[PDB]
Amino acid sequence: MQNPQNLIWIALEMTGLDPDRDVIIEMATIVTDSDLNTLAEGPVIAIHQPEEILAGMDEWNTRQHGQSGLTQRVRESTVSMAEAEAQTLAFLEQWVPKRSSPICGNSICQDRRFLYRHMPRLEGYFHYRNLDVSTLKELAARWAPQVRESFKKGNTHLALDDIRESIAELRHYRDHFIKL
Amino acid sequence: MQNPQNLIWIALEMTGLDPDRDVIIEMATIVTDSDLNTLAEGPVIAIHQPEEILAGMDEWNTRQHGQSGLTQRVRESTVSMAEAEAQTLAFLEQWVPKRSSPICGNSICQDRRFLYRHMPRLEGYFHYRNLDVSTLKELAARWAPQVRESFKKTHLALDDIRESIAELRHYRDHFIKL
Ligand SMILES: [Mn+2]
Ligand SMILES: [Mn+2]
Repeated sequence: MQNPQNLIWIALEMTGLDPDRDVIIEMATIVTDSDLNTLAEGPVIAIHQPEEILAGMDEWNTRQHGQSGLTQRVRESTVSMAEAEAQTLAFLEQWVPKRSSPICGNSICQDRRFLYRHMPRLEGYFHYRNLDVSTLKELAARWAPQVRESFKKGNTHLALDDIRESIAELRHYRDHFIKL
Repeated sequence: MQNPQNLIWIALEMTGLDPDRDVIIEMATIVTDSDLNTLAEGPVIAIHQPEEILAGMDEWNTRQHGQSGLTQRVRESTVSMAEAEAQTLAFLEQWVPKRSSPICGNSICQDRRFLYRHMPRLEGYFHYRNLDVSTLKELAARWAPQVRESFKKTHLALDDIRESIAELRHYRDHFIKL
């Protein structure tokens, strides 16, 4: 079912924003076709981390991951960083060839930095380009502000809804900002 | 002549693809207004590096920076990474206030990562947004292949940035609905 024009959408949670200090603790993927129709929803994986890494989180991250239950999911998880990378790759290979899809979503430069450091095989599976919806948001803010303000950002508390809202944002810009 | 809506376009050359293990060897900038009209071209700067760093480049970078003349320019340069950062900031400060402009160009996540490691004062001068022309390039390839062929695309740094601006102008005129 591989297709070189299918898009890989990703969402990550981390202990913090610095790849040298921090690690990935949750990952999720969705594969769409070129026209943003969902083909398959990938595994949502809580990645195990030892207690000292969990205690090393700052105040905002200890509170947010604690209150969301992710911290307890991470503590209980029996899936290592490398195993989660392999689990995600096994899913994506059924749908997208290697080096075909850019990383798609929002704030994905930060995602690429974390994948490069902690999941280099998955990072290398993407095309080197980023498909970041926020480029369209920035251009719309300048050239068509009404399109940016008419986007209704739904709930993104959980990982698949988070990705789906990024797909919906791009879909919004295709319907109202892109000439076709 | 500062304007918070002006755009900083940047293009770097590096010794390799790893922002943490490799280094910057060339930089250039151009400032446009928010409607992509060029206001000023910044300095094009070859950044000195020790010979072992040049000798250590992989096969692709050894050939490409060799035949472009950059390898010789890096050897002959007396401008350090920090001096090149300061020269570029002195140009940009005349045109854009701090934190106002996104980083603008093709696949500029790569450039921002190198700046963050090697020229953090300059990296910090940008807004946190990335304006990535190659996001539109990929979208146009899949949704409007005719628009990607309409644009005819340069080893000189300022030519490279001019072509990134012209590529965005092409999408604004033939891909985006205003
Ligand atoms: Mn924002
Ligand atoms: Mn091209």
